[PDB]
Amino acid sequence: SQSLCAQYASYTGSTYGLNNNLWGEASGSGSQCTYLNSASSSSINWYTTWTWSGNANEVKSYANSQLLSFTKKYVSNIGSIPTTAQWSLSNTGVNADVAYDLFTSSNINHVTYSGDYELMIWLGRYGSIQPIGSQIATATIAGYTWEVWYGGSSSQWTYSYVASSPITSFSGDIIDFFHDMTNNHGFPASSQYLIDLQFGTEPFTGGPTTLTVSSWSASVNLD
Repeated sequence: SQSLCAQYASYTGSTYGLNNNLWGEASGSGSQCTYLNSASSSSINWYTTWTWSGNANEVKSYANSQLLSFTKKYVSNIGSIPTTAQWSLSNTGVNADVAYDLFTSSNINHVTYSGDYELMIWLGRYGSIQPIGSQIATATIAGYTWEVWYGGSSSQWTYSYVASSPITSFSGDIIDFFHDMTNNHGFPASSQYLIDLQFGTEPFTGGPTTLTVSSWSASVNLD
């Protein structure tokens, strides 16, 4: 039932971590704590409460649960990345996304907070915020239709798959998004290690609001 309120307060479980991760706090005024409900080998259940004001265009944080227990492999060598997210947001009158964040790198010892590539999956978008880059496609994946956004620079390309209306109860295989990137956008799966897998929320402004993640899970399975 632990409380993570400091800027970088974290919990390290056997399989999952939880991070308050107020990385952009200097960008505005407010407050945010993240709370472990429970963590097991099967899943993690948590919530985060926040109020942020100022610099409407700057992300203030990315509180997240994180899969700690997986081997870094080339994306081409990953058979499946099954994941589930069951969540709700108590106050929708905010500017925020609710999103998976993944990074890949050719360098297996790359910092895990960025990469050569970034894949985000926005399960929920509140307020007229948009991913990095521009929308370049639409795709049907995991039984839903996504706007496919792409942008960044040479040092990091970000693919964002964006749900129109919130998917508060999600199950899918993240590898299908990688496949989409590989088959349709030339993503170099066989020379990029999956180095990070998180789920959480990027607040811009609004609140108080609470994101409750009653259940989150992921694993990275080899063939």
